[PDB]
Amino acid sequence: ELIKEEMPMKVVLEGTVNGHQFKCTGEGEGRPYEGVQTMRIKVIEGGPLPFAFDILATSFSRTFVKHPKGIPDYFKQSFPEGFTWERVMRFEDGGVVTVTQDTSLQDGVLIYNAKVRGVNFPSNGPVMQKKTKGWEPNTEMIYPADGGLRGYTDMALKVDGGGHLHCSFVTEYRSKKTVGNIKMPGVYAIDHRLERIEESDNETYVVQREVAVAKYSN
Amino acid sequence: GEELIKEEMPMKVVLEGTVNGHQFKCTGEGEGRPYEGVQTMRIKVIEGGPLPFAFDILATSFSRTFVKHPKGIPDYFKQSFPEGFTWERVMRFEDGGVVTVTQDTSLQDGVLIYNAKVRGVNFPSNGPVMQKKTKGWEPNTEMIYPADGGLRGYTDMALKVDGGGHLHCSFVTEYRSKKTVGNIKMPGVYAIDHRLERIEESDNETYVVQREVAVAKYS
Repeated sequence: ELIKEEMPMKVVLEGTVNGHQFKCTGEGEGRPYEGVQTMRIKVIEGGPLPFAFDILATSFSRTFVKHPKGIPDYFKQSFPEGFTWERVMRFEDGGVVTVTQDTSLQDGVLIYNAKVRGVNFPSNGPVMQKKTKGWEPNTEMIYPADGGLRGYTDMALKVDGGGHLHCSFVTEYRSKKTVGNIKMPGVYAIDHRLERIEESDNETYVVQREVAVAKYSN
Repeated sequence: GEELIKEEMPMKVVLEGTVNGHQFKCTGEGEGRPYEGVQTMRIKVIEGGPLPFAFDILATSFSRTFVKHPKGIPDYFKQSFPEGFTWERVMRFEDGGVVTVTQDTSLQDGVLIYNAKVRGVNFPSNGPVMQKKTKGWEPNTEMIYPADGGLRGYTDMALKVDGGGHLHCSFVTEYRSKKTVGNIKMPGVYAIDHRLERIEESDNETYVVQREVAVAKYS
């Protein structure tokens, strides 16, 4: 109900990848009930990144998922308190990313605060060499748990040449709402497509749009 | 498949890896009762011992063939023979430690052959694991979901710490049959109660004996 038909965001993401420190800010808007959102991102410190921005792209938004009538919306129900998500991204080439994020709501604005630690990226890998060309459309599996959701996607990062780099994404979503009932969903699936709209100054500025739609699985 | 899994089976295991850049190799021999859900492993750290970390984070990577399945729950694991199955796991500790695991289970001349590669990273130097202040895992429940011909396993584990605390760890496991031709009867959602217990250790944990009880039930 505090999640309006049109909602704006402000995001701050910081971390280390291999040893390289950076800080990013974003502002954006979208239609949480239609499942669309756009983000304007700046690398404000440590830019240009000596690695593909694609490994950060997925860490800038699950409030903006179109849920059919019959699938309860864990994300939208989490307000005003919001929810946290924790992710491990396991790259086939040996790279690992750990992500901690806080989603909150302040004065009608969604506030995202993400911390990121990447380690063991092959210095010769496509990521550290910036030879990546975006993520494939994909589907995330959602499994309920004691006061939370578990998220699984086998993701494919496109490489120069037309190869893919395999990466398992696995996420813990947890409401910060501890009192009052959330209606829990069963298992379902979220088709998500993230597309880069625009980049400049060696990827220190990026515009991206995500379209996400929930569906019945089993 | 289920015919090749006898009421007693032995196993042999190689486990190799790196934790926070420290390299090691472990071998194991053991045996168990797959339909009763009991198994025992005698493990040796044969290279890079004593480990500058708690064996407990490796313990859990040394066996789902040995899970007591009631008649009504199809046993994905026993059905996967003689090809056997692979499992892939992420263990995230609340204190930042992360372990990535790849394992190959195969059957050779009536012996189960385990091969595991382990990659630990971001264990805090001052944390209970790197400080070897752990006292084994709590009994816990794994949720099993079917996923496109494989299974996904989710446990929220608790590693006991010196002084009565716990270090909390999420486990995600992708299990995948190497049986590509032939049909496997897929289970629905179910649960596995699993208790891993250290029986015996010596020589600064370069020799460890552990037993696991694992029993499937409806969810």
